[PDB]
Amino acid sequence: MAHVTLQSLSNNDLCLDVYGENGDKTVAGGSVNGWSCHGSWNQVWGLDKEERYRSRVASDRCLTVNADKTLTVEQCGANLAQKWYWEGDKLISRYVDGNNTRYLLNIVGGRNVQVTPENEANQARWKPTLQ
Amino acid sequence: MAHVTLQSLSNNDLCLDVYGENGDKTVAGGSVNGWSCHGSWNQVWGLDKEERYRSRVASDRCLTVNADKTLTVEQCGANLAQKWYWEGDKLISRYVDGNNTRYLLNIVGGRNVQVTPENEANQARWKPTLQ
Amino acid sequence: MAHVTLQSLSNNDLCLDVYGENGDKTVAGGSVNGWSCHGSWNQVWGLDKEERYRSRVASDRCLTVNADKTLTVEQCGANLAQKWYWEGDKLISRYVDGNNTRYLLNIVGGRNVQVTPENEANQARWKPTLQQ
Amino acid sequence: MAHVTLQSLSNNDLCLDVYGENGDKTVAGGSVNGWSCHGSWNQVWGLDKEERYRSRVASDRCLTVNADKTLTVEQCGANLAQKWYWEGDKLISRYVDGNNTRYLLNIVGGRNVQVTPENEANQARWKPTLQ
Amino acid sequence: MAHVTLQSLSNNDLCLDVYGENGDKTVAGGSVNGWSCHGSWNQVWGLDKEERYRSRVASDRCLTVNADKTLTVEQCGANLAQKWYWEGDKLISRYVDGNNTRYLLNIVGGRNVQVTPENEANQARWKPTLQ
Amino acid sequence: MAHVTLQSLSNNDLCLDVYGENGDKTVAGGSVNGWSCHGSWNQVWGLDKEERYRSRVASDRCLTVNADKTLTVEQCGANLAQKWYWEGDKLISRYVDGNNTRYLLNIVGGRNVQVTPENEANQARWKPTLQ
Amino acid sequence: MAHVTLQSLSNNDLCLDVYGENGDKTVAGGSVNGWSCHGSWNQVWGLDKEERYRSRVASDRCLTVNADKTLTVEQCGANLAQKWYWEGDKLISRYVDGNNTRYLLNIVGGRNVQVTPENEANQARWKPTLQ
Repeated sequence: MAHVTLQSLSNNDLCLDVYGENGDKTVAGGSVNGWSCHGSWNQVWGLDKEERYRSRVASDRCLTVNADKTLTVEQCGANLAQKWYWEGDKLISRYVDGNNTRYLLNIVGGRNVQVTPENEANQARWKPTLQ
Repeated sequence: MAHVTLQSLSNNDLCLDVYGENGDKTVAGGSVNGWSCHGSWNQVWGLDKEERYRSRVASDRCLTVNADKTLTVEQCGANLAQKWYWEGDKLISRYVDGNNTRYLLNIVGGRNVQVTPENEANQARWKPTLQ
Repeated sequence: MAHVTLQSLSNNDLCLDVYGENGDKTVAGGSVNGWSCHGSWNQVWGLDKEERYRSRVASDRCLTVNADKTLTVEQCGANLAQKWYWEGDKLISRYVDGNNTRYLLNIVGGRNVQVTPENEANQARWKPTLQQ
Repeated sequence: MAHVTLQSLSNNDLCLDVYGENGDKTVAGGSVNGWSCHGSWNQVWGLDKEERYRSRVASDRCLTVNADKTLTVEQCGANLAQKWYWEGDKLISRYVDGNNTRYLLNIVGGRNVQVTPENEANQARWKPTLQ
Repeated sequence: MAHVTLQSLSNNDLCLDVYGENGDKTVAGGSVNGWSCHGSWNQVWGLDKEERYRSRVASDRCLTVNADKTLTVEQCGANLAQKWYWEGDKLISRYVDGNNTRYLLNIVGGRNVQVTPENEANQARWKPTLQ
Repeated sequence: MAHVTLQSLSNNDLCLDVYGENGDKTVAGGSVNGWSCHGSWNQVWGLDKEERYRSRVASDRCLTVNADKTLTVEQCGANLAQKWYWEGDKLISRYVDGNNTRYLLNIVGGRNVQVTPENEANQARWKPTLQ
Repeated sequence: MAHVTLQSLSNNDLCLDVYGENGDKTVAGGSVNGWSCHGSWNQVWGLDKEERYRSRVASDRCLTVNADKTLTVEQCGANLAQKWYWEGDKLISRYVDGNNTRYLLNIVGGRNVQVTPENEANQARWKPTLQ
């Protein structure tokens, strides 16, 4: 499995980053957001066979769309909220809800990263860069 | 023959699942519906040379369209009600009748999966996922 | 030569079947029509190098378009009435007449199978199915 | 050579046949026309490297266009009247004359085989059939 | 170098032929025209690396367009009047008239062969035929 | 990493050149512009795996887009202002402003080289030329 | 590097030729124009890795577009006036000026060869001919 950083092409310096909770980057449920690119383990990801982006912070930590559209790392499972696919420079969630929309990895406000409905996603360009 | 789970792309966690009958998942005539994905034997399927989806629950259990459009596993024979083919993420039965329509594998409410006329099949996206 | 059943995709369970004459499935001139699929010898066919569909019921029994468009098995010869080719799931006869049309293998009601002018052949999907 | 019968696809049973003349089928200048297919040597042909159809009745007997569109077998030479090429199921002569047309092997009426101007050749389908 | 005859497809029996001068086919400046095909050396040609058609009559005898558009065999040189190329069954000279006219090998009457402006080359089909 | 000069195809003799500061071509912050091509160290560049153009003048000197679109060499980092990619003879910056504008390496008068919005870039052809 | 003559396809016998100055074909600044083709060293050329056409008359002599659009041989350098590329039978200079046009190697009357704006280049067909 190929390990990558996920760098925004919509901001001159922002990578997808596991913040964690209270200093601990390895915890299940740890927050994921944007940070300046440095390429440490908490900015490294790998796309597995089940379309999940696994973080290098620890075993069994997958990138997860939450109900309020924020991102965390969680135990890896079958839910579409953990499945991701690329179309060009767009990184798209398989998450479904009642809105009839695809949700895209997106910077919404300043440097805050979440998923955003396709028709609203103004800063949604990304590049997977081999580590 | 590749063994797959049949996971919905229209529901965040539903796989095609042999419920069985009377607690026994191996029984001829057992019911098929949807369930949280766990990838056990009663959620593993293989498409054979005759376009039948064989369940891994036991020998000679093929996914079958019933007269009322519910699904079961039955002994494998020649009927078109046991034949399936893919078009993109749609899984289509070869079953024919007088209603000028193709029937698609479709979630019809809750954890219930049946086949539904094409023009009405709104929860009908699937991904055959190798195991 | 691949041995196949010829199964309908226009009927939930129908295979091209040599009925024969008076119980004998092997006779020249025997009727061919539809039946539930079972894969026994009178439902097995082979497409030969002359584009004929040879039946397994006996030597020298080829699927034949008759003048009235019904199907029988007959001694194998050169006639276009015995020549068949595929386009997708359509099985087409090389038979010619004065009506400017191709004739397709077609279910014409119940278990009756005949050939039908292309533009009117509405139950005419088939799958040559490798014998199991 | 690939030895073939030349069977019509415009008639339920007609092959290109050396009739001959005097009952002798080997004679130069012998007539060629249509007959029910039987694959004896007077219906077997081989296309040589100079695009001539050589009959198996005897040595040096090529299929030849005459100016009145009738067909014979004649000694083999360089004339375009003896050169043939395929376009799909059409068998076309290289013969030229003042009528600015390509001539196609064709059943003119009944069982009468000649060559015919392309725009008039309505029974001109053939299958070169391996012996 | 493939030795060929150059047979017309516009005439039922005509090959490009070195007439010579007074019975001698090998003479420099010898006339070139058409004849019935027999494939002797004065009808055999080979296309060389400089796009010249060399006659098999004798060494250093190239098919040459003259200013008056007649054909001869001459010593081999660099002039475009000795260069030839095929487009389909057309055999085209690289000769420049200053007109932007392409001159095609063409039968101009009886057994006379010359090159002719493309727009009016009415008998200019050829087949290079392996010997 | 292949080492190249970046020679303009929009000016008869201009190469991308580190001017440096006070004759010192090695300084961080040194200006980059155009000069006649000579291929000394301050005209040699290498594209690295992070898509940065590293100058040969000294270690850790990457070609950098500034906020006013002028070019310098700076310490190498992760910022898009230092990332470049080719499309034919165009060398495109990943630098982001608000406008969705792509900025191209472009001559903007005399020997002045900067990045210019794609629609305006009239002298933006370049050839990466092996040393 | 393949040694070629550059022969016109727009004139029946013209090759690109180093005239030199005063009988010396070797001198820097020597004139280049058209001549009957003979393939001596002053008509032999080689396209190098920098897209320069080097002449065989002497070392370090490249075909050079001058400001007045005449051609000479000069010491080999980086200028686009010495760079050449092929598009079909067109030999195109990389020379740029005020006019937004490509300049093509072109016969401009008699044996005068120059570069001409593409739109007006009507004797500009060439064949690089292996020696």
